[PDB]
Amino acid sequence: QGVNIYNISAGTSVDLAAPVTTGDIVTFFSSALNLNAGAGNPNNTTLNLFAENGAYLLHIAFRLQENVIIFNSRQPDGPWLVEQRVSDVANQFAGIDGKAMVTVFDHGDKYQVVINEKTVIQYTKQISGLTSSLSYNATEETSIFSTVVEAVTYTGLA
Amino acid sequence: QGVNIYNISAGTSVDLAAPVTTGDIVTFFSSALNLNAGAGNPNNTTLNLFAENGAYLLHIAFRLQENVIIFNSRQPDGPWLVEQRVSDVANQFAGIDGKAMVTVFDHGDKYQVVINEKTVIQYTKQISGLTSSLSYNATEETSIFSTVVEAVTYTGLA
Repeated sequence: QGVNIYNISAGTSVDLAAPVTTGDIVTFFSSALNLNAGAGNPNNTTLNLFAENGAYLLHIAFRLQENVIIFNSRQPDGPWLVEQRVSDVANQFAGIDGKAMVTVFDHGDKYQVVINEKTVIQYTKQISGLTSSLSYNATEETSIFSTVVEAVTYTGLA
Repeated sequence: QGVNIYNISAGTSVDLAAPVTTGDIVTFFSSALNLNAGAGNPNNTTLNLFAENGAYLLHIAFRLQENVIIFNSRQPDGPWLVEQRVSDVANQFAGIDGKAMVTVFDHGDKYQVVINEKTVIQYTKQISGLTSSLSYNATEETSIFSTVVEAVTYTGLA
């Protein structure tokens, strides 16, 4: 039913005009894909889906030094739960250069992450609720994504 | 469930790797928005959703000379059915410049077109079926969209 667009600059967090609940979609667009980027410490780039209460419903990190994409969750004041790891970054982004896009479907119990056209994980949710906040911080000056990441949310799909 | 990406150059028509049936989504991205474009004859820009049989499930035209966005349908060898018109183009694209995006939801009986974040029409379907082809032709050298239009399809949503 609805389509929202957001310009998320590296380091920001935009509150959603409409929350991404079950059945909904959210895609992150990067007009750059720097996989040569220097040493990140630790997450060269993270993309998060928060709850109204700062709870990390999902944490998507990109670590080039560890050549791995990390997936996790955490209560607002709690500790990082059980990680997850998909190995070999560049190989997930193969297919498209110069740009990239990360799609996160919300299937109620699980978050399906898809990089470009390839599903990278069917991540089972640790924490729960509905996403009301997004974030895109480069935990070390060499984001594998462009200085700005567009974000489109397809909500009201139900 | 699935995410497909397509680079549709002005004048082309890409066959979908997966068809956009009911419940599915398809968004067109233009990295340019030329609303100053010259006289178009007649549709400065059209975006179509076809059936395997060349049937136009939906025709989205942009006419700057007529300052109107047209919506229609036609059998492969049939005539243009009952048109539809949303007036004042520039006003639909307000909100975002330099770029633009046209989203078409498929609600079985109706196609909801959304330009950027604004729903422009809840178009009731004349013809039926499922889309297997897309097209983006500039019916006169001054497309209001960039020379290339990315297209992302969110299918397998069911």
